[PDB]
Amino acid sequence: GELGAGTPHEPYNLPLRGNPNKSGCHHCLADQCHCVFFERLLDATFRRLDIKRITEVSGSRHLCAKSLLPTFVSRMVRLMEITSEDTFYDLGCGNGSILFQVAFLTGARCVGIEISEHNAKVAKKAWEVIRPELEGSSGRSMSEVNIITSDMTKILADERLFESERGKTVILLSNLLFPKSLTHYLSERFRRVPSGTRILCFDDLYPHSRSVAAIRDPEAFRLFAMTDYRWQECSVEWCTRDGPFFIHRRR
Ligand SMILES: Nc1ncnc2c1ncn2[C@@H]1O[C@H](CSCC[C@H](N)C(=O)O)[C@@H](O)[C@H]1O
Ligand SMILES: [Ca+2]
Ligand SMILES: [Zn+2]
Repeated sequence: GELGAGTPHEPYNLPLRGNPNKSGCHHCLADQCHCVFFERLLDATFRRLDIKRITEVSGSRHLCAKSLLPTFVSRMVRLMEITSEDTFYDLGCGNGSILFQVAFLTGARCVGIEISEHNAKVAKKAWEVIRPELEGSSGRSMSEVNIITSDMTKILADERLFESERGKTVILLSNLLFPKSLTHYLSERFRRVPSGTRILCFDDLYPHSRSVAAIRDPEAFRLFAMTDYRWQECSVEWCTRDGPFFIHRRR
């Protein structure tokens, strides 16, 4: 039900419904969803936790931990075709909210990497509270959620990472406020992940809006199928309006 073409000229976009679906959601294509349930459960979890997310750090803009909201995640699970056989990596996982929802909706193994020691601790403690609640509410056992406290560059420096997954790999990179050197580093490293891997980014790893891009970087076009999207209105914490993001699929 997505509008547009997925090109720079006509990115894929999904207007909000005027009226809610059966589950109260204005965002999802499906008539039923879990977005409000996750909205409410996450808020109760973080409210009960004694340790709180550090959303911003004055002086270190790259540490900003504002969230992709549950409505964004429900759409992302569909757009990136996340299955139970996939492994989902949130590079910069913040409070872990994305991991918790992807695990619940897909059954995929979920790995978060976070440089903030405090927010990594928030994420780990929140998973211990929310997992039983998800499991009791749904009657299903949850997949594994592992939180790594590290600069992601130290983890990704291992060329063997991702390789055993045979492309059953989904990577989220919420890098709007990452330093350009980090996004550039990631763009080099992701050229070498296996075929089938799907990568979502906001500051584009492989800029492709200009006609000359395929002449400037033909390798990028040989290695990736590129699709442009607009995030839905009111689907990201830091902005009520829409904006661009990109999914790169390794050919
Ligand atoms: N080099 C690095 N290694 C690991 N995490 C990093 C990092 N540089 C920035 N980050 C983290 O990346 C996060 C981006 S905010 C994204 C939060 C979550 N993934 C969501 O989308 O809702 C921040 O928490 C910040 O601390
Ligand atoms: Ca490789
Ligand atoms: Zn929904």
